Amino acid sequence: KEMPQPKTFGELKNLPLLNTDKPVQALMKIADELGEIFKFEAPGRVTRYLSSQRLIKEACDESRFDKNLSQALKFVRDFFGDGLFTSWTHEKNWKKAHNILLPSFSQQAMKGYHAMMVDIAVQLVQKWERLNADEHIEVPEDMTRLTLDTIGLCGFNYRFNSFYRDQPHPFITSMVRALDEAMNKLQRANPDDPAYDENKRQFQEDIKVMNDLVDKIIADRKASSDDLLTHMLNGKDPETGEPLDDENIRYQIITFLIAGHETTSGLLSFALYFLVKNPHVLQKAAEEAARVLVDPVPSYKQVKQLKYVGMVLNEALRLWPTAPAFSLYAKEDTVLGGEYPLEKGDELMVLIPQLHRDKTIWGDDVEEFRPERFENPSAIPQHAFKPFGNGQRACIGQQFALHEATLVLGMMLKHFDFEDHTNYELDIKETLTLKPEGFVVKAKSKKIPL
Ligand code: HEM
Ligand SMILES: COc1ccc2nc(SCc3ncc(C)c(OC)c3C)[nH]c2c1
Repeated sequence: KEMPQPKTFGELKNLPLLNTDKPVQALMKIADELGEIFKFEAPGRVTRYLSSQRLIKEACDESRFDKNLSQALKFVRDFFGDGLFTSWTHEKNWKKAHNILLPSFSQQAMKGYHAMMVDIAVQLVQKWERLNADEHIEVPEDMTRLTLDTIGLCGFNYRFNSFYRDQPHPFITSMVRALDEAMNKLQRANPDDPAYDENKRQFQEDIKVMNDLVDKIIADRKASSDDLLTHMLNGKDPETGEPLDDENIRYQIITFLIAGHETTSGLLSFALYFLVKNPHVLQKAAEEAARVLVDPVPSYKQVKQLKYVGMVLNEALRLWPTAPAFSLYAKEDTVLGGEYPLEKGDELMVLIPQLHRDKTIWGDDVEEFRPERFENPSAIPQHAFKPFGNGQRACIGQQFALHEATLVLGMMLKHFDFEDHTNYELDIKETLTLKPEGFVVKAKSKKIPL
């Protein structure tokens, strides 16, 4: 078969389709129109967007495809370097860092982050307890305060003190600007037009703000633990026998500060969004929180007891996976789905929100928010639900994000009643990652001591 392709713009081919503030949502609409696979061409570049579990299960075969750096990721390497997220699988620094840092996400490590997660979660509950009547909550803004602080504290013993700030923290402002610019770059026909001279200048200055903070974390540690930073500076890879060098460690820190919070903020924001729009689901989740979380602060074992809350989060990730795409390349010539020949090196994009809407897997009601879908996660076929990516290049922090989200959402649901007082219309902001923009609620305290 010859694969479908969306509308073209003469010599720019499909490039102008990306000239939009919401390019993943645009791609999703193209998928609904064209089906499980389409070609996307730009001047000098081609990739193939996959949306069906039928093809994606083959894309996920690590003997045939490896992680690719999409254009997006190539632009973000400018500050992420050969950190775990933007390193090729075959770069020496990938497996070394993987091996050195995986022990920071062991069960014992997770247990040892619990207390610090609680520290930040108590700060969020308190801010909300302390609002006056009729004040409201800027949801994704507060979720970012919580998630950035949580990775700062758990990972690096560093306090961003975001709940002591009325604006976003400076690190968040430059992060968002840098991600925005990477996203806007995707559509640029002539990236070296001098019209983009200012864009590049703002980009470097934002890279600088982020690296200045990295330098401080490193200085604090040299001046003061058993956390992610301890492993970065001290662990040896059992294979090579070598530790990470200084340059790579700096890339790891920036990588973990961003990947370690942005997408978790998004998940909590989408999860609160879907709860307030599904009052019976909210009540069922609130019932579990009350039942389970009997003590003044949650225990580790208690968070693991929050099954329905877990289900809520996975259902939020099904509809709006907050890192919505990952990319693969063909390790050798190969045929996808018995119908689409690929040559070695050809690129694929997995369009995760469309995968998550495959009616052959999920049934006809794919737009409904139904956490019950996840009542037995075993039931889900392989490669049908991939919000944390694939194989050895899957999310290292999956358990950390989920533990944090589950803890926080559990506390919110124990401690407050929520009101969607504006009848908020979902508006999804893209910064490569996804998050609701302008989402606000009011929270009425249930006056349960903390
Ligand atoms: C809901 C929250 C999260 C989502 C949806 C998410 C998603 C993802 C995805 C889709 C990938 C694979 C990317 C690719 O194939 O190009 C990935 C990788 C990664 N994630 Fe996460 N992530 C989340 C939370 C976190 C957290 C909390 C951390 C850190 C504690 C983190 C650290 C990383 C790292 C370092 C990688 C690269 C791993 C490797 O290739 O060795 N993630 N993530
Ligand atoms: C058209 O090209 C695109 C567009 C949007 C995209 N969004 C993505 S999601 C890429 C991504 N995944 C996971 C994490 C943890 C992460 O850290 C901030 C990022 C930037 N890739 C894209 C590629």
